[PDB]
Amino acid sequence: EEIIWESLSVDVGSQGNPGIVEYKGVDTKTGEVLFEREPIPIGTNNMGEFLAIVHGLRYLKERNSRKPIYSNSQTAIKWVKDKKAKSTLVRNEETALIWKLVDEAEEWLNTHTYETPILKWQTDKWGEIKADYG
DNA sequence: CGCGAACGCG
DNA sequence: CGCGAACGCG
Ligand SMILES: [Mg+2]
Repeated sequence: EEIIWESLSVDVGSQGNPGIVEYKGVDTKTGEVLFEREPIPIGTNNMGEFLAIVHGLRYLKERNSRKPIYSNSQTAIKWVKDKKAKSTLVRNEETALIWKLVDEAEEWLNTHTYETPILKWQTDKWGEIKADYG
């Protein structure tokens, strides 16, 4: 399998797991930051990766782009394809925001179609994903 | 740590 | 028994 350079790559910046979650989507070729989510006070890395892919799908759909999305998270890719985020994170006041976003992302997936291929970034083959926070 | 995948009680 | 409940990464 070869890299598709005309694509969007996403990744999460965590401060702990669970912990603060942010994410962004970048042009795989140029590194241009296409969208970002400001720090969510608490969530899991998996939840953040799920949100990042869905944000990417919504971004690409709005722009009518056929570019694929790369994620390094096999778990998040499965959740998006299942249209179900199987997170174990407790639902309380503290986690209310991350769960609101996850629930809304699920709702989006269950009420829309999309053409974007969702591909696994292979770090062992290709190095860091372009959206890595470093 | 959180994920998916791989014992004990009825 | 046997059906659920309870390691390997990144
Ligand atoms: Mg990540």
